[PDB]
Amino acid sequence: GLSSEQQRAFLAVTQTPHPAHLITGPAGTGKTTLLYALQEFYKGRAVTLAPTGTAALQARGQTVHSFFRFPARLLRYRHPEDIRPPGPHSPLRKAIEQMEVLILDEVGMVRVDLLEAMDWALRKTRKRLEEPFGGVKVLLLGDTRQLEPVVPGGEEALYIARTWGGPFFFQAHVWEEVALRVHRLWESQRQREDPLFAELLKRLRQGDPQALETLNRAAVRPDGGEEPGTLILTPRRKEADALNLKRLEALPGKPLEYQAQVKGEFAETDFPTEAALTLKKGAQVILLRNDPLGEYFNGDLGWVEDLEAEALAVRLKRNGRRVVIRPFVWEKIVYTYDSEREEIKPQVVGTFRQVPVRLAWALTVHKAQGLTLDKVHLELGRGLFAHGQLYVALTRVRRLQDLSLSRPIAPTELLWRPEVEVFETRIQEGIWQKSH
DNA sequence: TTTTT
Ligand SMILES: Nc1ncnc2c1ncn2[C@@H]1O[C@H](COP(=O)(O)OP(=O)(O)O)[C@@H](O)[C@H]1O
Ligand code: VO4
Ligand SMILES: [Mg+2]
Repeated sequence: GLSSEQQRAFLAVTQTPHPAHLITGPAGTGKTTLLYALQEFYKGRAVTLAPTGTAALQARGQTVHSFFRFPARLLRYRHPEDIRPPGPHSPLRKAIEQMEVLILDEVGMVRVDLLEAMDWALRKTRKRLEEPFGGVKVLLLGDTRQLEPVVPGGEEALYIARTWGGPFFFQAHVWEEVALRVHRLWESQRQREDPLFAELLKRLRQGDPQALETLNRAAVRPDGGEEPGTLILTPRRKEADALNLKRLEALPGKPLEYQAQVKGEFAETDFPTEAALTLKKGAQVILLRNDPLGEYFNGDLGWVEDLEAEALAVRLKRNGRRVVIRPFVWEKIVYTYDSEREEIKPQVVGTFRQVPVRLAWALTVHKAQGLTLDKVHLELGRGLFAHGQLYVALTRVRRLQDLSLSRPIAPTELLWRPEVEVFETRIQEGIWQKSH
């Protein structure tokens, strides 16, 4: 059963014809758990999406990209080359046409161009350009104090700035057409049996510098990452590799190497996994691509069972089922700027073919947002770089005894986005309306 | 530098 404030948000969302709602609150307040109640109330009529694979599985839906078949690149505003409606007799078109409610968890990580593309895709497929999201009622859930959207730094960043003025979902132009009603949750549920830890996280969210000093004294334990049953989180992918390789070549099985084929321009900075990736039987892994046959998805955690030339078997954590993994192809897209028409054109400059698997004793903080973890050791590596990164790493566990840091954290390490301050200030009035 | 395919 839901809590009291969860039930108020349940009724305030399902008892009103209003088409746009946001349920927001600190990490672990029960937003995705109330999302489960919304899925039972709506079940056939609702589609549930999340921006990342891990969040999508945590919300028991799929990624936004996978549902609308969006390409994994910048979705220019209302651009036909990027937002293509489904076929005349496709299962997607009937899904979009029959759909009545769109639930979107972890909306804080949804970049503005992704949200505007959903708006346009729903309008175009339902043949209602007049109405935002094509008449679909959208239920948004997330926290803007958690991880900001991912914005690579090419002309992709300049376009987003020019078109919307920022990468956040609340900067979409559709909010000039609808008022977003805001429901707020406050009471901790993940940390409900450790109120002092919950109070600490509340103060850390407010930016308290003395809260950070109390955390540095209580939680800095360098060897925390070697205690059993501990998931390690890091800011960067390659820092996770160095940590996973330590636990990997400590396993008894025979190692097998999967060598990627790189074509054209594809820097190893952009590799989703290592070009020389070594696995062992029993290694803990996370899957990086969706199965066309639907047996596994991006974000699936599991353990290697068999290793052969270009095919490995993985036992999944999600359902205890055994799936077979084969190499996928990744495209590397860059954006060039025409001076004459003054437009950006995407272009493929390289490919990367490899088994879609990473070792998963250590993960990036981005792959952890939304998870409730039993034990977390945060390895800071070469520092934090994303707004909301530290706060997400700290709030995955239930009790402070389940958390440890590799080194103390300085106040000057902390990132604050001014657009998030402006947003979270106006939302306490209960409404978000983008003017002009 | 993190994500999506
Ligand atoms: N009303 C509730 N009663 C008991 N446990 C709850 C309740 N709401 C949430 N939880 C638990 O708290 C943990 C984190 O909650 P979650 O739904 O992930 O919150 P959020 O989405 O805000 O992070 C989950 O493991 C869930 O089981
Ligand atoms: O509010 V969270 O589902 O990122 O813990
Ligand atoms: Mg959640």
